[PDB]
Amino acid sequence: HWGYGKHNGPEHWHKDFPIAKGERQSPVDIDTHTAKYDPSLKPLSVSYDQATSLRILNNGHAFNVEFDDSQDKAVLKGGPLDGTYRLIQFHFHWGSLDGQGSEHTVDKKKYAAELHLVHWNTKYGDFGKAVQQPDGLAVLGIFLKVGSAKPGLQKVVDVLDSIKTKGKSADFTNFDPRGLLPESLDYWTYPGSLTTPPLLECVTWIVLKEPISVSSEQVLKFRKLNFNGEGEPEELMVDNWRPAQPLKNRQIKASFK
Ligand SMILES: [Zn+2]
Repeated sequence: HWGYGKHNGPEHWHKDFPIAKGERQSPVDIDTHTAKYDPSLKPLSVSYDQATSLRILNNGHAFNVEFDDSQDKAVLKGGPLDGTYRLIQFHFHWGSLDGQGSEHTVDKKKYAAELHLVHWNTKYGDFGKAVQQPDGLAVLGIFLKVGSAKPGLQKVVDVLDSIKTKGKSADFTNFDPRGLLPESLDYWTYPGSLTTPPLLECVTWIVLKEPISVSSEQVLKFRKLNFNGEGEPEELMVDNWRPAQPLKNRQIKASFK
């Protein structure tokens, strides 16, 4: 029964998930002045042309857009990564107000939301095995700011009414995740964790420098989702973000000067 409330939020997670206080937890603040440019980091290779979206699910903490990950259809490679990482799902974290919502921060700045495109290392055969490995996952993190609408997001926004409450799913085929990517793929990278329980320390984080813009109407629709199931007391799905964790013995690397 973890969540984001006063009684079960991030500050409580360590009681069930002691790794919450571990050595490579996420998110973190990205101090831009202290990140080191690593000229040997390769451009990212985002290969989403053959992506097969399947479904959208309200899981009680976010909504996941799920993909067919039984073949190499939508993959991430390059950058800091060795090998091939398959897209399994994406989801967002967002706030109750435009001035908060992101998990990572940049020089302590919070964005309105943050997109996580979750990928697993094919050498481990499935997602459940991958999360047990220190190089099991690669998560592409993209900040959202409120301004102009993002046309490539609208198909997501419009289905949200069909998955208002926990446990609801809807068919969500033919969605192209390339419509959520900013122009630049410049990034920061560091080793970290899942930002929700079980908080496993299996993620190579790749956080893009350039945010995408979404409209006030689009983010407002995120905030009309519910944490609860249908016929349970309505609790708006807002502020589903974990705050920055200690960096500890990690260095954040930048792909760009
Ligand atoms: Zn996430």
